[PDB]
Amino acid sequence: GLMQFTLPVRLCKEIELFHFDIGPFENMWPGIFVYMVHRSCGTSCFELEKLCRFIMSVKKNYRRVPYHNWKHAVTVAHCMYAILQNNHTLFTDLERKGLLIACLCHDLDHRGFSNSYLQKFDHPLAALYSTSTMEQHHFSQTVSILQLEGHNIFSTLSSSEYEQVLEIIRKAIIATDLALYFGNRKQLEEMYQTGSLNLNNQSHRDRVIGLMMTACDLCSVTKLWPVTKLTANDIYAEFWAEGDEMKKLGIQPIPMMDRDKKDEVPQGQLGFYNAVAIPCYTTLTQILPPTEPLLKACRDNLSQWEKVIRGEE
Ligand SMILES: COc1ncc(C2CC2)nc1C(=O)NCCc1nc(-c2cccnc2)n[nH]1
Ligand SMILES: [Mg+2]
Ligand SMILES: [Zn+2]
Repeated sequence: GLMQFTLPVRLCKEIELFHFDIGPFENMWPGIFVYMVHRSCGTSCFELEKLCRFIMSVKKNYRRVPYHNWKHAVTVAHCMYAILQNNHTLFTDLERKGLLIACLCHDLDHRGFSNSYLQKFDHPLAALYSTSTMEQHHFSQTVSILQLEGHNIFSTLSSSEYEQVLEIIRKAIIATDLALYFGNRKQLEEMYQTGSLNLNNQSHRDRVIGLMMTACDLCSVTKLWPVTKLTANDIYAEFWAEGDEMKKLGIQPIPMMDRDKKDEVPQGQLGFYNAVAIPCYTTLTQILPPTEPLLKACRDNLSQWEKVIRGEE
Protein backbone atom coordinates (compact mmCIF):
# COMPACT_ATOMS: atom_id res chain seq x y z
CA GLY A 1 0.00 0.00 0.00
CA LEU A 2 3.09 2.30 0.50
CA MET A 3 3.67 2.69 -3.34
CA GLN A 4 2.70 6.25 -4.46
CA PHE A 5 2.97 7.52 -8.02
CA THR A 6 4.88 10.84 -8.01
CA LEU A 7 5.14 13.09 -11.05
CA PRO A 8 7.89 15.54 -11.94
CA VAL A 9 7.52 18.94 -10.22
CA ARG A 10 5.93 20.88 -13.16
CA LEU A 11 3.31 18.10 -13.61
CA CYS A 12 2.79 17.65 -9.83
CA LYS A 13 1.79 21.40 -9.70
CA GLU A 14 0.05 21.94 -13.08
CA ILE A 15 -2.03 18.66 -12.85
CA GLU A 16 -4.09 20.43 -10.09
CA LEU A 17 -5.10 23.16 -12.53
CA PHE A 18 -8.18 22.81 -14.77
CA HIS A 19 -6.21 23.82 -17.92
CA PHE A 20 -3.50 21.08 -17.53
CA ASP A 21 -2.53 19.40 -20.84
CA ILE A 22 -1.43 15.74 -20.22
CA GLY A 23 1.35 16.15 -22.82
CA PRO A 24 2.54 14.15 -25.85
CA PHE A 25 4.23 11.29 -23.89
CA GLU A 26 1.58 8.51 -24.16
CA ASN A 27 3.57 6.20 -21.80
CA MET A 28 3.07 8.70 -18.96
CA TRP A 29 -0.79 8.87 -19.25
CA PRO A 30 -1.49 5.65 -17.19
CA GLY A 31 0.70 6.98 -14.34
CA ILE A 32 -1.03 10.40 -14.52
CA PHE A 33 -4.41 8.58 -14.21
CA VAL A 34 -3.26 6.39 -11.28
CA TYR A 35 -1.83 9.55 -9.57
CA MET A 36 -5.22 11.26 -9.96
CA VAL A 37 -7.10 8.17 -8.60
CA HIS A 38 -4.68 8.00 -5.59
CA ARG A 39 -5.25 11.72 -4.66
CA SER A 40 -8.98 11.92 -5.69
CA CYS A 41 -10.10 8.63 -4.16
CA GLY A 42 -7.24 7.14 -2.05
CA THR A 43 -4.36 4.59 -2.45
CA SER A 44 -6.90 1.98 -1.08
CA CYS A 45 -9.76 2.64 -3.64
CA PHE A 46 -8.28 0.05 -6.04
CA GLU A 47 -5.80 -2.86 -6.05
CA LEU A 48 -2.88 -1.35 -8.05
CA GLU A 49 -2.26 -4.57 -10.10
CA LYS A 50 -6.01 -4.80 -11.06
CA LEU A 51 -6.22 -1.02 -11.77
CA CYS A 52 -3.06 -1.18 -13.98
CA ARG A 53 -4.46 -4.18 -15.86
CA PHE A 54 -7.83 -2.33 -16.23
CA ILE A 55 -6.15 0.92 -17.51
CA MET A 56 -4.13 -0.98 -20.17
CA SER A 57 -7.18 -2.99 -21.35
CA VAL A 58 -9.12 0.34 -21.58
CA LYS A 59 -6.25 1.91 -23.57
CA LYS A 60 -6.13 -1.10 -25.96
CA ASN A 61 -9.90 -0.64 -26.70
CA TYR A 62 -9.57 3.04 -27.81
CA ARG A 63 -8.76 3.29 -31.52
CA ARG A 64 -6.22 5.37 -33.44
CA VAL A 65 -8.65 8.11 -34.54
CA PRO A 66 -7.69 11.81 -34.59
CA TYR A 67 -9.74 13.00 -31.55
CA HIS A 68 -11.93 10.25 -29.86
CA ASN A 69 -8.77 8.47 -28.67
CA TRP A 70 -6.94 7.37 -25.53
CA LYS A 71 -5.60 10.95 -25.05
CA HIS A 72 -9.21 12.29 -25.03
CA ALA A 73 -10.11 9.63 -22.40
CA VAL A 74 -7.31 10.67 -20.04
CA THR A 75 -7.88 14.41 -20.73
CA VAL A 76 -11.62 14.07 -19.83
CA ALA A 77 -10.68 12.11 -16.67
CA HIS A 78 -8.19 14.87 -15.69
CA CYS A 79 -10.93 17.59 -15.95
CA MET A 80 -13.11 15.35 -13.67
CA TYR A 81 -10.12 15.00 -11.27
CA ALA A 82 -9.86 18.83 -11.11
CA ILE A 83 -13.65 19.26 -10.48
CA LEU A 84 -13.54 16.61 -7.70
CA GLN A 85 -10.41 18.07 -6.07
CA ASN A 86 -11.94 21.61 -6.10
CA ASN A 87 -15.25 20.20 -4.58
CA HIS A 88 -13.74 17.91 -1.89
CA THR A 89 -16.76 17.44 0.38
CA LEU A 90 -19.69 17.37 -2.16
CA PHE A 91 -19.12 13.79 -3.44
CA THR A 92 -19.39 10.28 -1.94
CA ASP A 93 -16.54 7.73 -1.88
CA LEU A 94 -18.46 5.68 -4.53
CA GLU A 95 -18.89 8.77 -6.79
CA ARG A 96 -15.13 9.57 -6.64
CA LYS A 97 -14.38 5.88 -7.62
CA GLY A 98 -17.06 5.72 -10.35
CA LEU A 99 -16.57 9.13 -12.09
CA LEU A 100 -12.80 8.91 -12.93
CA ILE A 101 -13.45 5.38 -14.29
CA ALA A 102 -16.52 6.58 -16.20
CA CYS A 103 -14.46 9.40 -17.77
CA LEU A 104 -11.58 7.00 -18.72
CA CYS A 105 -14.19 4.66 -20.31
CA HIS A 106 -16.72 7.20 -21.70
CA ASP A 107 -15.70 6.85 -25.40
CA LEU A 108 -14.40 3.22 -25.46
CA ASP A 109 -14.10 1.78 -29.00
CA HIS A 110 -15.20 5.05 -30.66
CA ARG A 111 -14.75 5.01 -34.45
CA GLY A 112 -14.64 8.79 -35.10
CA PHE A 113 -18.29 8.87 -36.25
CA SER A 114 -21.40 10.48 -34.70
CA ASN A 115 -24.61 8.68 -33.63
CA SER A 116 -26.14 10.29 -36.79
CA TYR A 117 -23.61 8.67 -39.14
CA LEU A 118 -24.22 5.20 -37.57
CA GLN A 119 -28.03 5.76 -38.10
CA LYS A 120 -27.65 6.83 -41.77
CA PHE A 121 -25.11 4.04 -42.42
CA ASP A 122 -27.54 1.55 -40.76
CA HIS A 123 -24.67 0.29 -38.54
CA PRO A 124 -25.64 -2.78 -36.46
CA LEU A 125 -25.07 -0.66 -33.24
CA ALA A 126 -27.98 1.64 -34.39
CA ALA A 127 -30.31 -1.46 -34.43
CA LEU A 128 -29.07 -2.57 -30.97
CA TYR A 129 -29.25 1.00 -29.42
CA SER A 130 -31.81 3.38 -31.03
CA THR A 131 -30.73 6.44 -28.98
CA SER A 132 -27.37 7.42 -27.45
CA THR A 133 -26.05 4.71 -29.86
CA MET A 134 -22.27 5.10 -29.25
CA GLU A 135 -22.70 5.87 -25.51
CA GLN A 136 -24.62 2.61 -24.84
CA HIS A 137 -21.79 0.90 -26.71
CA HIS A 138 -19.16 2.67 -24.53
CA PHE A 139 -20.93 1.52 -21.33
CA SER A 140 -21.21 -2.03 -22.84
CA GLN A 141 -17.43 -2.08 -23.55
CA THR A 142 -16.79 -0.76 -19.98
CA VAL A 143 -18.76 -3.73 -18.45
CA SER A 144 -16.96 -6.18 -20.87
CA ILE A 145 -13.54 -4.98 -19.66
CA LEU A 146 -14.64 -5.01 -15.95
CA GLN A 147 -15.56 -8.71 -16.50
CA LEU A 148 -12.16 -9.79 -17.94
CA GLU A 149 -10.25 -12.02 -15.45
CA GLY A 150 -8.10 -9.87 -13.09
CA HIS A 151 -9.88 -6.60 -14.18
CA ASN A 152 -12.59 -6.27 -11.52
CA ILE A 153 -11.26 -3.11 -9.83
CA PHE A 154 -14.52 -2.96 -7.78
CA SER A 155 -14.32 -6.59 -6.41
CA THR A 156 -13.94 -5.30 -2.78
CA LEU A 157 -17.34 -3.41 -2.92
CA SER A 158 -20.51 -5.14 -1.53
CA SER A 159 -23.11 -6.40 -4.03
CA SER A 160 -25.18 -3.17 -3.63
CA GLU A 161 -22.20 -0.73 -3.67
CA TYR A 162 -21.13 -2.51 -6.96
CA GLU A 163 -24.67 -1.99 -8.44
CA GLN A 164 -24.58 1.70 -7.36
CA VAL A 165 -21.07 2.40 -8.86
CA LEU A 166 -21.99 0.65 -12.22
CA GLU A 167 -25.19 2.77 -12.16
CA ILE A 168 -23.14 6.01 -11.62
CA ILE A 169 -20.87 4.95 -14.55
CA ARG A 170 -23.80 4.09 -16.83
CA LYS A 171 -25.65 7.41 -16.23
CA ALA A 172 -22.26 9.27 -16.42
CA ILE A 173 -21.45 7.70 -19.83
CA ILE A 174 -25.03 8.12 -21.29
CA ALA A 175 -24.85 11.82 -20.21
CA THR A 176 -21.86 12.39 -22.61
CA ASP A 177 -24.38 12.13 -25.49
CA LEU A 178 -24.52 15.87 -26.21
CA ALA A 179 -28.13 15.43 -27.62
CA LEU A 180 -29.13 14.88 -23.95
CA TYR A 181 -27.04 17.87 -22.60
CA PHE A 182 -29.47 20.68 -23.82
CA GLY A 183 -32.47 19.48 -21.80
CA ASN A 184 -30.32 18.43 -18.86
CA ARG A 185 -28.78 21.93 -18.50
CA LYS A 186 -32.18 23.73 -19.05
CA GLN A 187 -33.63 21.63 -16.21
CA LEU A 188 -30.62 22.38 -13.98
CA GLU A 189 -30.91 26.13 -14.92
CA GLU A 190 -34.64 26.14 -13.84
CA MET A 191 -33.94 24.15 -10.64
CA TYR A 192 -31.01 26.44 -9.66
CA GLN A 193 -33.04 29.70 -10.29
CA THR A 194 -36.38 28.62 -8.61
CA GLY A 195 -34.12 27.41 -5.74
CA SER A 196 -35.45 23.77 -5.94
CA LEU A 197 -31.94 22.24 -6.70
CA ASN A 198 -31.32 19.71 -3.88
CA LEU A 199 -28.06 17.60 -3.88
CA ASN A 200 -29.70 15.02 -1.45
CA ASN A 201 -32.25 14.27 -4.23
CA GLN A 202 -30.54 11.39 -6.16
CA SER A 203 -32.29 12.51 -9.44
CA HIS A 204 -30.77 16.01 -8.89
CA ARG A 205 -27.26 14.58 -8.24
CA ASP A 206 -27.66 12.51 -11.41
CA ARG A 207 -28.36 15.68 -13.44
CA VAL A 208 -25.39 17.53 -11.81
CA ILE A 209 -23.05 14.57 -12.55
CA GLY A 210 -24.41 14.62 -16.12
CA LEU A 211 -23.41 18.31 -16.52
CA MET A 212 -19.95 17.60 -15.02
CA MET A 213 -19.65 14.80 -17.68
CA THR A 214 -20.50 17.33 -20.42
CA ALA A 215 -18.08 19.87 -18.85
CA CYS A 216 -15.24 17.29 -18.74
CA ASP A 217 -16.09 15.95 -22.22
CA LEU A 218 -15.94 19.49 -23.74
CA CYS A 219 -12.82 20.51 -21.72
CA SER A 220 -10.70 21.04 -24.92
CA VAL A 221 -12.48 24.48 -25.06
CA THR A 222 -11.12 25.22 -21.48
CA LYS A 223 -7.38 24.85 -22.31
CA LEU A 224 -4.93 27.65 -23.06
CA TRP A 225 -5.46 28.97 -26.60
CA PRO A 226 -2.56 27.03 -28.28
CA VAL A 227 -3.93 23.65 -26.92
CA THR A 228 -7.58 24.58 -27.86
CA LYS A 229 -6.55 25.69 -31.37
CA LEU A 230 -4.44 22.54 -32.09
CA THR A 231 -7.13 20.19 -30.66
CA ALA A 232 -9.75 21.88 -32.97
CA ASN A 233 -7.76 20.34 -35.91
CA ASP A 234 -8.17 16.83 -34.46
CA ILE A 235 -11.92 17.45 -33.84
CA TYR A 236 -12.47 18.68 -37.44
CA ALA A 237 -10.27 15.89 -38.95
CA GLU A 238 -12.88 13.39 -37.63
CA PHE A 239 -15.83 15.59 -38.65
CA TRP A 240 -14.53 16.02 -42.22
CA ALA A 241 -13.93 12.21 -42.55
CA GLU A 242 -17.57 11.76 -41.42
CA GLY A 243 -18.58 14.42 -43.98
CA ASP A 244 -16.74 12.45 -46.71
CA GLU A 245 -18.56 9.24 -45.61
CA MET A 246 -21.95 11.10 -45.71
CA LYS A 247 -21.08 12.19 -49.31
CA LYS A 248 -20.36 8.48 -50.06
CA LEU A 249 -23.87 7.55 -48.84
CA GLY A 250 -25.30 10.32 -51.18
CA ILE A 251 -26.03 12.88 -48.38
CA GLN A 252 -24.67 16.48 -48.31
CA PRO A 253 -23.21 16.56 -44.77
CA ILE A 254 -23.86 19.59 -42.50
CA PRO A 255 -21.23 22.38 -43.09
CA MET A 256 -19.39 21.51 -39.77
CA MET A 257 -18.50 18.13 -41.37
CA ASP A 258 -17.86 19.40 -44.95
CA ARG A 259 -14.10 19.92 -45.61
CA ASP A 260 -15.03 22.10 -48.64
CA LYS A 261 -16.27 24.61 -45.98
CA LYS A 262 -13.09 24.92 -43.74
CA ASP A 263 -13.39 28.77 -44.08
CA GLU A 264 -16.68 28.61 -41.93
CA VAL A 265 -14.88 26.97 -38.91
CA PRO A 266 -14.16 30.14 -36.84
CA GLN A 267 -17.89 31.10 -37.08
CA GLY A 268 -18.85 27.45 -36.31
CA GLN A 269 -16.61 27.59 -33.20
CA LEU A 270 -18.49 30.83 -32.13
CA GLY A 271 -21.90 29.06 -32.50
CA PHE A 272 -20.62 26.13 -30.51
CA TYR A 273 -19.15 28.28 -27.68
CA ASN A 274 -22.37 30.42 -27.54
CA ALA A 275 -24.88 27.53 -27.92
CA VAL A 276 -23.08 24.74 -26.00
CA ALA A 277 -19.80 25.45 -24.14
CA ILE A 278 -20.52 28.85 -22.41
CA PRO A 279 -24.02 27.78 -21.22
CA CYS A 280 -22.53 24.46 -19.98
CA TYR A 281 -19.73 26.02 -17.84
CA THR A 282 -22.09 28.93 -16.71
CA THR A 283 -24.73 26.51 -15.21
CA LEU A 284 -21.79 24.40 -13.87
CA THR A 285 -20.24 27.47 -12.22
CA GLN A 286 -23.68 28.40 -10.68
CA ILE A 287 -24.02 24.86 -9.20
CA LEU A 288 -20.30 24.33 -8.31
CA PRO A 289 -18.68 27.75 -7.79
CA PRO A 290 -15.07 26.46 -7.66
CA THR A 291 -15.32 25.33 -11.41
CA GLU A 292 -15.32 29.03 -12.46
CA PRO A 293 -11.81 28.66 -14.01
CA LEU A 294 -13.40 26.36 -16.69
CA LEU A 295 -15.91 29.16 -17.55
CA LYS A 296 -13.16 31.82 -17.52
CA ALA A 297 -10.89 29.69 -19.84
CA CYS A 298 -13.88 28.98 -22.14
CA ARG A 299 -14.64 32.73 -22.38
CA ASP A 300 -10.91 33.39 -23.11
CA ASN A 301 -11.09 30.90 -26.02
CA LEU A 302 -14.36 32.44 -27.33
CA SER A 303 -12.49 35.78 -27.47
CA GLN A 304 -9.55 34.10 -29.31
CA TRP A 305 -12.01 32.71 -31.98
CA GLU A 306 -13.53 36.23 -32.29
CA LYS A 307 -9.95 37.50 -33.03
CA VAL A 308 -9.46 34.74 -35.64
CA ILE A 309 -12.67 36.01 -37.38
CA ARG A 310 -11.47 39.71 -37.27
CA GLY A 311 -8.36 38.41 -39.14
CA GLU A 312 -6.19 39.44 -36.06
CA GLU A 313 -4.97 35.75 -36.41
C1 LIG B 1 -18.16 22.63 -33.79
O1 LIG B 1 -18.40 21.56 -32.93
C2 LIG B 1 -17.55 21.26 -31.89
N1 LIG B 1 -16.52 22.04 -31.75
C3 LIG B 1 -15.66 21.84 -30.72
C4 LIG B 1 -15.83 20.81 -29.81
C5 LIG B 1 -14.81 20.65 -28.71
C6 LIG B 1 -15.36 20.20 -27.41
C7 LIG B 1 -14.60 19.25 -28.28
N2 LIG B 1 -16.84 19.96 -29.93
C8 LIG B 1 -17.71 20.19 -30.96
C9 LIG B 1 -18.80 19.19 -31.10
O2 LIG B 1 -18.85 18.23 -30.35
N3 LIG B 1 -19.74 19.31 -32.17
C10 LIG B 1 -20.74 18.28 -32.37
C11 LIG B 1 -22.02 18.23 -31.63
C12 LIG B 1 -22.89 19.52 -31.66
N4 LIG B 1 -22.56 20.69 -32.22
C13 LIG B 1 -23.62 21.56 -31.93
C14 LIG B 1 -23.66 22.99 -32.31
C15 LIG B 1 -22.67 23.54 -33.15
C16 LIG B 1 -22.70 24.87 -33.50
C17 LIG B 1 -23.74 25.66 -32.96
N5 LIG B 1 -24.70 25.11 -32.09
C18 LIG B 1 -24.66 23.78 -31.73
N6 LIG B 1 -24.57 20.93 -31.19
N7 LIG B 1 -24.12 19.65 -31.06
MG1 LIG C 1 -18.66 10.33 -26.68
ZN1 LIG D 1 -15.80 12.22 -25.30
